[PDB]
Amino acid sequence: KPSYVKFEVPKELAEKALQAVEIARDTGKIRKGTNETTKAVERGQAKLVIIAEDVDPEEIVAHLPPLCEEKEIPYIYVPSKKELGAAAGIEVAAASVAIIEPGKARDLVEEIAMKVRELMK
RNA sequence: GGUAUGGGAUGAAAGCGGUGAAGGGAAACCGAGUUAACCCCUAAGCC
Ligand SMILES: [Mg+2]
Ligand SMILES: [Mg+2]
Ligand SMILES: [Mg+2]
Ligand SMILES: [Mg+2]
Ligand SMILES: [Mg+2]
Ligand SMILES: [Mg+2]
Ligand SMILES: [Mg+2]
Ligand SMILES: [Mg+2]
Ligand SMILES: [Mg+2]
Ligand SMILES: [Mg+2]
Ligand SMILES: [Mg+2]
Ligand SMILES: [Mg+2]
Ligand SMILES: [Mg+2]
Repeated sequence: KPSYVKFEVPKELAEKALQAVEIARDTGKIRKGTNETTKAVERGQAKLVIIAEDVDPEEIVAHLPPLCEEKEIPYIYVPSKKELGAAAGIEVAAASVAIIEPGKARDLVEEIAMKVRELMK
C-alpha cells in the first residue's frame, strides 16, 4: 500500500466512512476534492477526513495525514477514490473528502473518530 | 444587415472534469459542471 496510508482500516469501518460521507452529503455539509478538503483542515472545519488509498501520484494527498494530526482532526482511509467520489455525490473520483457538518451522521463519524484515534497508535 | 471568437437553451450508448469543469480575478478566493452543429439572445471586433 502507498506510503501515505499509515494504518489498516477494516472493510466494515471503511464502509461506515463511506456511509458517513453519503449521510453528511444529504443532511449536513461536506467538502470533496483535495483542495477543498485541505483547506477544510487548515481552517479547522473538518470533523472527519476521508482519504482514498489508490491515489497516484501519492503526493496529491500525502500532506493530509500529517496536516490532520497537527490540526487534531481524525482521518480514515478508504480503498477506492471512485467509490469515495460517488459517496460525495459527484460524477468523478475524489482523492479526499472532509465532513464539516455530519448532520445525521454525527454519531457515526464519532464512532469512526474514536477507532481511528486508536488505529493511529 | 450579415457575422460569435461572446452567451441562453440543449448537451447523447459521445469527449473532458474534485488528480479541479466552466466562468471571474493580479492574486487570494473560488468548487460542478462543461465541450460542439441546429434553435434562440447579443454584435465589441470584422465584412
Ligand atoms: Mg459503495
Ligand atoms: Mg442583426
Ligand atoms: Mg435587429
Ligand atoms: Mg437592431
Ligand atoms: Mg455556454
Ligand atoms: Mg441516458
Ligand atoms: Mg462508452
Ligand atoms: Mg456523460
Ligand atoms: Mg465559453
Ligand atoms: Mg479558471
Ligand atoms: Mg440580433
Ligand atoms: Mg459587431
Ligand atoms: Mg471590406
